[PDB]
Amino acid sequence: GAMAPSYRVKRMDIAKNDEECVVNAANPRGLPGDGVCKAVYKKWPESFKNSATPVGTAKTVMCGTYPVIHAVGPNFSNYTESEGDRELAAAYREVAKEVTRLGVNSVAIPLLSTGVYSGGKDRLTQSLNHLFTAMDSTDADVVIYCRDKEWEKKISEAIQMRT
Ligand SMILES: [Cl-]
Ligand SMILES: [Cl-]
Ligand SMILES: [Cl-]
Repeated sequence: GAMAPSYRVKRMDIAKNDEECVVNAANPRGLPGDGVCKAVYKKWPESFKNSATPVGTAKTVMCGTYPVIHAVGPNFSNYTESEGDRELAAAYREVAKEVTRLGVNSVAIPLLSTGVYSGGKDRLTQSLNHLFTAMDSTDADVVIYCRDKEWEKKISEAIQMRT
């Protein structure tokens, strides 16, 4: 575990993280995809061997000894708000189980379902609150990765608010 488990946010490519493992915002078919998933494919292509997994689940594949946790958030284009919210919560619960099983002291994590799976809606608060619900009981240092300057400020404020 980390000595004083923390949350932090950084505005940079998650493929350049400084943590002991990475969460990929994956598609269910294990395809290279785009956004986070394509950066993750370029950096850790060996981790896409048998990475296909259903919506609401996470599947870990090693790249060398570096764990890539493929977490499949719902595409809100296809899911109802209600079912999508349930599957987004579930994907983060499965990430917490994997992070725990792996025994890592730190994890790099993107906000699931906030990009091309957002169904055109701002889901910063929805996705971050599900991330907190899952990860609060883990003792890994969590480093959240984003690309937008205004998102960085809002994520930082939400972390600081809980103290
Ligand atoms: Cl960068
Ligand atoms: Cl997404
Ligand atoms: Cl972002």
